[PDB]
Amino acid sequence: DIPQPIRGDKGATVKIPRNIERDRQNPDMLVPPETDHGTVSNMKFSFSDTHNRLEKGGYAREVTVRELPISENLASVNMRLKPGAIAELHWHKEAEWAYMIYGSARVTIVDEKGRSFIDDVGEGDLWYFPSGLPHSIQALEEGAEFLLVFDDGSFSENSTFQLTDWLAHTPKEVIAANFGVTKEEISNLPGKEKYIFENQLPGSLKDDIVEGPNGEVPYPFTYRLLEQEPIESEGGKVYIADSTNFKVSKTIASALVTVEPGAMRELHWHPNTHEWQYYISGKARMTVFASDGHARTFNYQAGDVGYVPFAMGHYVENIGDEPLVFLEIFKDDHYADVSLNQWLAMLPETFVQAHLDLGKDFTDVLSKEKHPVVKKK
Amino acid sequence: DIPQPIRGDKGATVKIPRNIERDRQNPDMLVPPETDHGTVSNMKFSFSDTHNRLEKGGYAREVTVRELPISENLASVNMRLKPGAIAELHWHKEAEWAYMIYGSARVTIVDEKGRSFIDDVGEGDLWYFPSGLPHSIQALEEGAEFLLVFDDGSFSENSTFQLTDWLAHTPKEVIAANFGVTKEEISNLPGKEKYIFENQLPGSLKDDIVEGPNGEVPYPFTYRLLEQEPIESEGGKVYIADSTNFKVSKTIASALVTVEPGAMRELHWHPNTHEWQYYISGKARMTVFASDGHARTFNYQAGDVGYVPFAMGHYVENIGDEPLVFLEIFKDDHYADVSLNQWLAMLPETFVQAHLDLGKDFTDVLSKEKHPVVKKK
Amino acid sequence: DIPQPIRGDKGATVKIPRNIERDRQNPDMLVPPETDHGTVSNMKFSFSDTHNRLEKGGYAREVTVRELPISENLASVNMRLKPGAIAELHWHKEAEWAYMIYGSARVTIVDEKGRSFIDDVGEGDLWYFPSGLPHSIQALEEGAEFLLVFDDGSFSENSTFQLTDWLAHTPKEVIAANFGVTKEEISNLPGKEKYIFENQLPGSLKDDIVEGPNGEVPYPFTYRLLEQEPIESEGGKVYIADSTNFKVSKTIASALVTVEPGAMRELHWHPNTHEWQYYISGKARMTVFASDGHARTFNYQAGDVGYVPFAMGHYVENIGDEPLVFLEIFKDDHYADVSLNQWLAMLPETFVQAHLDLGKDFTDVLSKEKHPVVKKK
Amino acid sequence: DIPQPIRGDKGATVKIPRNIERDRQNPDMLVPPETDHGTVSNMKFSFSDTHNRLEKGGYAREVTVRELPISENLASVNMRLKPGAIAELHWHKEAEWAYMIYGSARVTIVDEKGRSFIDDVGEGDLWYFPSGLPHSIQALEEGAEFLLVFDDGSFSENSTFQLTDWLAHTPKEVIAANFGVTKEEISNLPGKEKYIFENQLPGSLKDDIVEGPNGEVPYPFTYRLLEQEPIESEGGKVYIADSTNFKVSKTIASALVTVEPGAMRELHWHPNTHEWQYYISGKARMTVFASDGHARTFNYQAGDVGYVPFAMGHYVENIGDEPLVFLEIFKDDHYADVSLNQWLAMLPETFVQAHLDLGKDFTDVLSKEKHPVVKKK
Amino acid sequence: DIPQPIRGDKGATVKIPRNIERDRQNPDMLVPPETDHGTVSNMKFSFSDTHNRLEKGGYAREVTVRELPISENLASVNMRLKPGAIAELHWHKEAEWAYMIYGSARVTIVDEKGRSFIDDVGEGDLWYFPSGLPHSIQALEEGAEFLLVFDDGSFSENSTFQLTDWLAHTPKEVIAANFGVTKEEISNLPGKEKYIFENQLPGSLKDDIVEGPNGEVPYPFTYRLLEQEPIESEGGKVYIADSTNFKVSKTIASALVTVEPGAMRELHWHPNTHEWQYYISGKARMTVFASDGHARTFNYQAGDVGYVPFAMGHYVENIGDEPLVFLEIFKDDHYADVSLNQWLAMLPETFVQAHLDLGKDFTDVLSKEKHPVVKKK
Ligand SMILES: [Mn+2]
Ligand SMILES: [Mn+2]
Ligand SMILES: [Mn+2]
Ligand SMILES: [Mn+2]
Ligand SMILES: [Mn+2]
Ligand SMILES: [Mn+2]
Ligand SMILES: [Mn+2]
Ligand SMILES: [Mn+2]
Ligand SMILES: [Mn+2]
Ligand SMILES: [Mn+2]
Repeated sequence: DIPQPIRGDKGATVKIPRNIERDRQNPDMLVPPETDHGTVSNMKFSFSDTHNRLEKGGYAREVTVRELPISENLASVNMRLKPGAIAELHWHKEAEWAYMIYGSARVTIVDEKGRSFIDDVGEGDLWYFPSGLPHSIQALEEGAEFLLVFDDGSFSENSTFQLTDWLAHTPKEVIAANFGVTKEEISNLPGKEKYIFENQLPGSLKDDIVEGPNGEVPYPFTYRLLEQEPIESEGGKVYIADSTNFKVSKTIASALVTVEPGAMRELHWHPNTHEWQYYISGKARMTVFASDGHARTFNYQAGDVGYVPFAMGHYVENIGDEPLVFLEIFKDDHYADVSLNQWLAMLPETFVQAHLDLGKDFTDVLSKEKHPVVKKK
Repeated sequence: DIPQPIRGDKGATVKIPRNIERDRQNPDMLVPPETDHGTVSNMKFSFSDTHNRLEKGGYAREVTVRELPISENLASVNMRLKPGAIAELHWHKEAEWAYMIYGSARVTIVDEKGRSFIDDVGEGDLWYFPSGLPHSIQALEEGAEFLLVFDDGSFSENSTFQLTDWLAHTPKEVIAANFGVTKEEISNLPGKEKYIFENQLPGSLKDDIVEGPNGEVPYPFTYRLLEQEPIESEGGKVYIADSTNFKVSKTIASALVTVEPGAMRELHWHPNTHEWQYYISGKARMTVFASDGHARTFNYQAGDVGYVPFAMGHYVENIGDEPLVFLEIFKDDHYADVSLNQWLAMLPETFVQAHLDLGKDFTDVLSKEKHPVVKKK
Repeated sequence: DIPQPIRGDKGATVKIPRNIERDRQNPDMLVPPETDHGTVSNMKFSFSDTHNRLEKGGYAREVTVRELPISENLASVNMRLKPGAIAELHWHKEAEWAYMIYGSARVTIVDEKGRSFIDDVGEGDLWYFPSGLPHSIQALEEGAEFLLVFDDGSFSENSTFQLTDWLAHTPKEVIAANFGVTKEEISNLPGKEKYIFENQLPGSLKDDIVEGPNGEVPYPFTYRLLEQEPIESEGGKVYIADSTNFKVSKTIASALVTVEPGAMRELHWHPNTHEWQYYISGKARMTVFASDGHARTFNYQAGDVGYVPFAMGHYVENIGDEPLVFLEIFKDDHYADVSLNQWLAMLPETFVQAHLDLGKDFTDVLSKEKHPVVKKK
Repeated sequence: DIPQPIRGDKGATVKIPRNIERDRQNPDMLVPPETDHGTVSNMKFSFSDTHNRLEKGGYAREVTVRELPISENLASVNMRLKPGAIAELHWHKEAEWAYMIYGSARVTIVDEKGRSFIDDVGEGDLWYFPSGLPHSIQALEEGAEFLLVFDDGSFSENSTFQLTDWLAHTPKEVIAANFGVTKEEISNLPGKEKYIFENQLPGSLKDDIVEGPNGEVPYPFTYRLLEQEPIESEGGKVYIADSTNFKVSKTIASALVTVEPGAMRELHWHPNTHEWQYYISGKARMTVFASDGHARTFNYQAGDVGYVPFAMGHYVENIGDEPLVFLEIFKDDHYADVSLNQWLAMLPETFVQAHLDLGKDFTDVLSKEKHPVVKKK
Repeated sequence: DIPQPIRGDKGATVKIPRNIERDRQNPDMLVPPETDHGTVSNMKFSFSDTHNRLEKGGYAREVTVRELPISENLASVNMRLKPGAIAELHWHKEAEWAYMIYGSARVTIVDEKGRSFIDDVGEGDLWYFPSGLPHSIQALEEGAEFLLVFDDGSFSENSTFQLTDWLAHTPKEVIAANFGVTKEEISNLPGKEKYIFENQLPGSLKDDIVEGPNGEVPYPFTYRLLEQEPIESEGGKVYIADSTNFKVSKTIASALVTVEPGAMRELHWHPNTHEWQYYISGKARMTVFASDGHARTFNYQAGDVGYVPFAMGHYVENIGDEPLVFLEIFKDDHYADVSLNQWLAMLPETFVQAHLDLGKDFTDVLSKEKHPVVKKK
């Protein structure tokens, strides 16, 4: 049918030309809970509503502070590579964090002591490249599509330095002097950046490993998130990766969350920092509790970025038949949450009762174990 | 079918879960012109992607700097009233400008000399309420749905002062003293705001006109935009309303633009200030030329807000079968544009030729008359 | 007695060491109306709580953004001169506005065309010196104590340029060259500023008038506020001085307000800009209505600066036996207010009734004439 | 008598209506040392000059950047609870630090691992609640009045999240799903926040301790400041509590200072960060030395907040007959000071003499041991 | 010889490697007047110390806020064109003001009503192009070198929109539709900007004038500054051009100043706004008096930009044998100054004497006529 912003005796039919397909995706925005109140900033933006930069060998589109202004500390890139295609050797002002959603890829990175790291990354794997360290991505046989997160919301063209772009704007005589070659031996250098470019598939990973006088890097730059044992509860799983287990990831803590049909990520908040969200599949709604009687509900599905400012109360409820899969991202050295249930469960029962105007029949259902995802009884 | 971000040999199929209905609405974002280049801020946001505040008698949803951060100087409200329903007497820090898209309404406003203005507004009419002057809107027999524009992008709950809210937070003894009544005579005052509320239809407009010791207001607060003679050209019309014809509208200049199927709003820019857009019906694309090799194309349809920062080059092309109807809004005392065609038409032909690397065959097609909307030959 | 923050069954006795004399001055702050709600910035500061700069011949103390941070656009100086004492010839980045509260003084000012203005100012007179134009103040036989207002809240030592300070930090050879004199003829120039200094009383004003080749100034720099006919109403008078009557005062509009015992400055707001207040004598309370259910009541007496941010609702009620005398100051070319009474009086009565949930018995007491000050019936 | 701003031959009698009781409290502001010079921001504000929020069971008033703009990093709340009364379970964006000035209270706090801490706090005890961790305060038999300090000067209503407010703006169906209950079992939930509310006295502390599967917290959230051995010197004591002894207090370092009649907190500065002051009882003056010939003297008594910007020179002298008791507060993991005496005492004597233009008769009185508080010889 | 920073018994020889040629150009910076005191921002920058952008047909180098951070409101370009060479048709966010120092040029500009202006400009002529209006410059037979001033200090690549750059980043199909041509008829359009490009000399100015349906522009865009009668005084001339005589120049007021050897621009200040300076030839020193005992002397010669913040006291003294020629630039609709001499000359003589501690022998030399430039008696 045709949705209308009516809730009981409130609201009215839309009477001007309108976007029906969007209203359908936003049932809880066109028809908000009656508990929503006050000005709350937009916490929702679709990658689908951004310009897609297409190159020979793939593409990349971004969600930044310029699209989603609440997220000042974090931005993201959706990047795709065809098989063998290269994200040209480069470096960033920001640290880079990544989730491999589709395919596989080979990454290189050399650190500030000349030590190198070359590894293959598959679906559910992460990498984290500390700011300023140069790296690359090349897709294997299947290609690769992955989500990148940068720890500055301002990420732009000015955040990225490209190998060939550097050389293109360096005097030919300097380059020649820097390397001990003639200017002729380097006249074939590219005139502009490459960015993404087609290439033959690499060979085996062991034939690529470069030996060096400086040692192996002390900590790997990749992590196998789905090979960990997840916090498994009633209606889903949660895999955490922060600087306590994925050592190099000092500025990005993360959790992959799976919410079964009829389940929810429980009511909680984060006592450490802002949450940045990516919705990989499924459909959700979330209400952000913004303090002082302010609360706003947003709708989410695949391709959406979401956001919860520091310490605001929230939940994320699956409102579809598929499983709901999303990322929670935090610019911090650690994951942390406080569970509404567990909090209240560890207080004297009559104290909780005096607060809530409810009886023993409520407090008996509180649990002292944190269940991040719960199935509807 | 199923769109893919491919243009010739560039781009690739999307491989992760995605928003197909959005990709379909954004053909030129998923598959951008090859002429687009560089970082350009988001200039596009749908009212459909905002929380709708539903009340008994209507609703109101907003697009502000918190949704669309490029637009710092201007925000907007989509407001709907059921028949007889009242937008409670109130005032703003911002000036308010409005387009009646559907229905009709009665407005009141009293100015700083105690003079009052009560008028009815119909489809295609505007009003403009200078900052701080109190006003109201009540819908007539058909109801009313209209677009409001406020001349600060920061518009929020803190921009609006409500009659009953004031009285609710004023000591009862003060109110009584202020009016010369007992506290009992006013115990029935509402405890909270009304905002929007159901009410009986007003009677005739002449029975509402209040006579006063202070005179009629020197300039009306409403304007009949569609009763003007429009600049009519090949593929559409343009009705302008700025402070030169709609006198009270010192901070908002505006034009209603109609672009027939197969036509476009020509390549132009605005030498005075930023453009803010509302897409009433139809489907468009626009490329914003951002200087220094930066350009980004956006897609638009009914319910979308658009934006062109000061002096950036643009056009707006109808890409559908319906007519394209949009508003151009400027926070200024005047409308102004420079036409790429007319500009070049008023320069020596060989000068233009030396610039463009083209011949007499091009310059012969330039016109010295400004045609804001052109049909594709 | 000893005040306590108790209102009915709310609040409690203070139990820690406390400032009793302050609590006594703040009855409505220690015990706020029950209608006050939410965070509202401090709108109250006493000159008594500022460092007094004492010089031979007088003193000067200031209230600025650094004391009262809400007032970003306006600051003030309380300045005192003993008889004959001079506020050393100087100039400011800010425009200067002044109320002579006590005594009399002679002012000089020379404008950008070399034209001079020398006049005497008495109690209730004003002056306004446009930014950057040099001026002086010298107290007559009685001395002089007056309030200065500068149209930047940031006013500081860096706002003021002093005649002798300039010459003290200009090379002696330059000064000599500038004037056509020897360095010896100027060795007696002061080594530091004077700021305020003792001096003999001037003679008659006519013997001081300097004739020049450039004409009289087109508009006087002083104004006799109390010689105007005031808007006189039931419980007080109001004398306005803005750029419409006091021509040179382009950036400062002002009103002297007198509220008799048992009267109030009515419920109103200002649709143009922020209000800055100085309480000359008497005792007041005011509630600032800050929108969205925010309101805070402040207490005022002689020596206090007050403030009402743009468009916020307020009233000012005399809560003492003496008359209440205060200044309302606006950084604008004009005074403007909207009266709650007059506003509602110029709307259809049943409309007002539908808003307020009250009957004909209320609307009959509304008046279409603006009475800025009302006596309690 | 009646104070006047006269110092020798400087200054003059006040001639306009004035605040005598304030002038009396500010002897060194109305009549500043002759050594004071230049623009120095206000470093003084009384809680008495703030709006007191009264609730059933107590009250709370605040001093923030909006009252005292120099203190951007720190704000404070004066909070009072009647016996048994509860500061409703809540959490903050800021870390919270507290001094129990009067009475006693029970606090709860649950940390990010589900571990709980319930303890009683008495006069001279502190607590520190890290940002985002939920907590409560309930007053015991005597009630409780205490000073809270938050490590952001911007503290406002938007800093606090309340248990019942969250639930009031969360969809009833979500809450029910989150807990595994029917909507009926929770229809009695409060509709608005509680904030502070009357309640029966708790029982014994041991009967409240909640056991849990997660362990005891690794570090207590309270500290017995007055049970420490203080740095005792001639004219007073100083008890320090920073993150080196009160482990959890990472963002707040503090010292309780006692200055006997005729003594002073010596001339010193802080090489680490800004100082924030609360004057619990007694009367002081302090001169802040602001560099480059800038210095301003302020007066303090019970209820005043004071402030010394990073590294500025100061002393705090008791100017009354009672003992002077104040708090020094630093947003840092450690307390640190540099003593003018000890500094000079550890330099070669002739070096110090060459600097000060004084002899062996001065340097002989320097001491190498830091005496924070000295009695006037 | 070899300069040293010694003044009497102050300073010392430089002992580290140093820039001798710079020290020689800065006698009053290496050896400042003894009257200079305190922190004053840099007010001096040489175009010689900026990167020169060289193109086929000329060059252009800039001084902006990024070079000279005090000048936030104004920036400048030094631009050179070889004979016949074109500054490609373009437009700016900023208004543009220009002084033709060498050669001659033809300018075009079309305004917002389609009206065109084509004129030739010679040495000492100005033009002013209002923001956003498109224009061009082409050098005549002699070439042309001129100073451009833009009324935003932030001027950068993002301030300029270029004709060919626009078309290069506009879809070919849009351009074709916009003009009514095939895509083939426009395949020769340039792929990148031109910026500056070689070209044949134009013919006569009358053969270039384009007639149009819209009328002549109401006010010319050029001005013959040196054909005016200058304010001629003892040691030099001053030609003013502001919006009172050069009508279109609403945002830029200007004066060309000539100071003979042994003369100076007198001690004065500007009561309206900041001064921006360009030193065309000669050598100067200036002391900026910054208030509150702050003053700093700077040295200037050909190619230097100088700056005096609003209302600061200054003079500009020729310290060389050639005449000194500089521009004074103000972002305002009018030129205005206050003369130290004339100011004091229009005050009662004994008043001036009481201020300065000097006698009739001084005041007798004051003049009531403003002489902007004075020769050393
Ligand atoms: Mn990267
Ligand atoms: Mn979360
Ligand atoms: Mn409105
Ligand atoms: Mn446009
Ligand atoms: Mn002054
Ligand atoms: Mn007012
Ligand atoms: Mn708390
Ligand atoms: Mn200290
Ligand atoms: Mn230009
Ligand atoms: Mn000047």
